[PDB]
Amino acid sequence: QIMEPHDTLSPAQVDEYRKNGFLVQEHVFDEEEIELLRAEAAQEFASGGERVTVEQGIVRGVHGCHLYSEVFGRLVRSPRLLPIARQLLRDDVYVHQFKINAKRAFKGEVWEWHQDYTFWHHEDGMPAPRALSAAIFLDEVTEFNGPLTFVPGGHGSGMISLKYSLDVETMRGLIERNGMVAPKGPRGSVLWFDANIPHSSVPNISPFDRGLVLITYNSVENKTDVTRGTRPEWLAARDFTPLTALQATSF
Amino acid sequence: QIMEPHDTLSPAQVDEYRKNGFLVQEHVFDEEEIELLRAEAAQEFASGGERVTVIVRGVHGCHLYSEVFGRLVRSPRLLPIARQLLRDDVYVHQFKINAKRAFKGEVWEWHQDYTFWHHEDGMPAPRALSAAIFLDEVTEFNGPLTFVPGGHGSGMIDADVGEWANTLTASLKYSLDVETMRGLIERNGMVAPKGPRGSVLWFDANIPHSSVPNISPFDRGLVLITYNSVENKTDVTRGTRPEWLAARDFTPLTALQATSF
Ligand SMILES: O=C(O)CCC(=O)C(=O)O
Ligand SMILES: O=C(O)CCC(=O)C(=O)O
Ligand SMILES: [Fe+3]
Ligand SMILES: [Fe+3]
Repeated sequence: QIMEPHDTLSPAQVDEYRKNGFLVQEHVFDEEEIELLRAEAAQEFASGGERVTVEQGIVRGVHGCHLYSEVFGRLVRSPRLLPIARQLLRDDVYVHQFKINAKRAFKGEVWEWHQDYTFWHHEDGMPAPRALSAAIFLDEVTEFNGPLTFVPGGHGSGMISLKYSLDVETMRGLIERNGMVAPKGPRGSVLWFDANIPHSSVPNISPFDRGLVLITYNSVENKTDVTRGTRPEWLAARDFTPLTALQATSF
Repeated sequence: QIMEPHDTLSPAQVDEYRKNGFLVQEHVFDEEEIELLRAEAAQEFASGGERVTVIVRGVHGCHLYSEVFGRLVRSPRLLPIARQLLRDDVYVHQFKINAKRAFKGEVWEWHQDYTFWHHEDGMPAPRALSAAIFLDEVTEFNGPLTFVPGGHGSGMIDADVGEWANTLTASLKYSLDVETMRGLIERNGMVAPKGPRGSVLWFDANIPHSSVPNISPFDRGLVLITYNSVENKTDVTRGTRPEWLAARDFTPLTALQATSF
């Protein structure tokens, strides 16, 4: 049995990633694959206990699933993901954080403008922004279902309801200089984005869900300092073993 | 402490490797690194017992017995390129050091490594490569590895079968005939890539190659690491060699990180 040989990004892709701070690959996973993930996500929302996050009673978010779900443990080692994380971080990699964020049809909240790295640096002791997130589209992402929205190029000046958010004025400057972009794509796409890229999102006014599986890969050299770490393991990993790719076996 | 971020080949370098079947990177390792490797090689020649072939001709399997060599094969100078060219996680199928000393050395008849690994070890496909670290400058005169460029583009070429293969004999179990070769050479030519001490020569599992005697006052030490795709792991059921010739532990390799020791 055979996995397709590892595909990596082209130089133009890598360049576009580094310059914009994000990149969309369309149609990485097929419908049946996405449906397996959606089904597993539903189980995790149902069984995740303290790892779940609610609509302030509908389970809207879950953390750490790759530690508790075999499906999600294998997803993070997928040959569609791991080789690109290695390529873009230029190292062996591990999962710093895993979360699933669902914005249900006609539901959802404003996520204020923030940089993930600010949080990881201060709360988890991540020493440099040598990390990224892969957002898997469980549903088509459109103008109207609360897409992640970024400042392109905004990762490039380093680190500027949520504990750390970016004020009116610091954001105005960024946006005046760089603009705002909400990347779109079909179900099964992957959105790669820099640990330090500012982003925000709005409620979903569409009649369709917007589920995202968000895998944060970190460089092994860039491992967090667990002595300055606050959070439990399902928020901020502590096992820095380099991930290996899944191979095609008989089961 | 910091390892330089992993360097991979440019797309022009990859294209040249896939077209020619080989590629040289100059000056990968510095002098001091090379000297560490040279001293460990001398330790392996002295202590390798049955793993040495005989001047001492070469030693096999050293990454399983030497910590220095076990680290080398995980080097961030090597591993990320092996993964990139094989499009997979990788492991070491075989590790050898071929001495070839000054004014000495022996003819290495024409062969394709994959012919051996396929028949002797049960390698299923040629999704493997070798990285040859130059312990000494490689010149026209010290018996360089020589290739038919593009000669890997037709798979194994039929070979008369001694009866454990060992690439470290003058007389090889699977050589290519003066007539099979004449045609190949006529058609594609011959190239003996050169380079400074510390360079790495990458070459395809299926590229035909050979070398001649060293006629120089200069040794031509090579550390040859054969990386195989994890998916392409050998069938240990049809394997005929000990582990120090053909690996059986297919664990994916991870890159060395910079530690305080
Ligand atoms: O799902 C969203 O729209 C925002 C999520 C986000 O940026 C985060 O979890 O850091
Ligand atoms: O060291 C040499 O000259 C050639 C070695 C070789 O091709 C092999 O060992 O398969
Ligand atoms: Fe975020
Ligand atoms: Fe050979």
